[PDB]
Amino acid sequence: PLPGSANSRLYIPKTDQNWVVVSGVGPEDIKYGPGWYPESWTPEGMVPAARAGQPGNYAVAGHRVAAVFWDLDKLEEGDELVLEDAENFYTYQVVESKVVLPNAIEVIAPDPFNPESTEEPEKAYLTLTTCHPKLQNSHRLIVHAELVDTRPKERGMPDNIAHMAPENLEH
Amino acid sequence: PLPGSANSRLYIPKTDQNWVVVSGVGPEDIKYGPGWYPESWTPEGMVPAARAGQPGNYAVAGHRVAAVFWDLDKLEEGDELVLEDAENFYTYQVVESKVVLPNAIEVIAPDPFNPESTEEPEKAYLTLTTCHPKLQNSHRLIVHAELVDTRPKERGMPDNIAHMAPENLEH
Ligand SMILES: [Cl-]
Ligand SMILES: [Cl-]
Ligand code: NA
Ligand code: NA
Ligand code: NA
Repeated sequence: PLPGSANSRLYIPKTDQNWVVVSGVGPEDIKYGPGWYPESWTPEGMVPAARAGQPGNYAVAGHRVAAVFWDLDKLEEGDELVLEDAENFYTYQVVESKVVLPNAIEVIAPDPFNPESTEEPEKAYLTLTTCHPKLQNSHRLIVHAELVDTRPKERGMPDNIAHMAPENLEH
Repeated sequence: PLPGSANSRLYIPKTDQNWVVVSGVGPEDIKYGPGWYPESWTPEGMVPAARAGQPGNYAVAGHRVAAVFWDLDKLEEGDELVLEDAENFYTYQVVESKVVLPNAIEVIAPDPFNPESTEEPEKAYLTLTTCHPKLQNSHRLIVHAELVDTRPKERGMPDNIAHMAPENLEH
């Protein structure tokens, strides 16, 4: 440790894109690609967010730009998103695409479908957020997806993303 | 919001260096510069870390490399570090430089001088962490500094860092 943190990768077969997901959603964090919201919203205050694959809501912000989330509007219910940590590929399936106002901070609650809850989450979600409409920032386009598969990396890379090679996740 | 986070800048007059500090201390977070540990260690588990200037321990990891923390060993008690958020320049003064083992996670506790505490911190620290010795990772070089001044940015940039211009913190 010091530091002991890992990063994740995100793959989207539908748009044929993938990124390393950095931590944080500040301007410098997401300048070049998507970032993970380190905290989830609850009525009682902000709490540490789910790590990749874990119960809660792993939420990712990315700019509405060519190399990042321009095409998030193309995702439909059923579509697969894969989140990779050091150990596993986690396959999530899109359950909802919606448009919200920028103050709908509910969408990054541990359970975005029960944001007023104060109990521990039991379901693992992935949430993608970007600016909406295209060439505006009046709103946010939100994609929520639910964990459907956990594949240990020992078993190799899922076929749907096997062509998505790195150039170069843990220290 | 969505996202509503900000980033910070870190200035070190002694070595004449400055960076935008990103969120997170994963390999992708700190590939090109220093990053903020999003969570502080406590005996009862990880808790959200201090934001810039705030009670707790704002801790920053940086590689022991030329453009980042190579020269952290040159810092001495009394030396100034400035942390900038959207509103203020926060001047911390180095109180301790030490070498620890890699698993000394205590150094990122909200009060690194009383890591077993389970109380709310009252003092604002800044901690820098890097690999030690040079060209090794057997140890970590730790600099802890304590908040001595909060200057609203409306008053202009302190003389000691006024020459340290950006090329280009909030969304
Ligand atoms: Cl549009
Ligand atoms: Cl050395
Ligand atoms: Na990224
Ligand atoms: Na980051
Ligand atoms: Na940085």
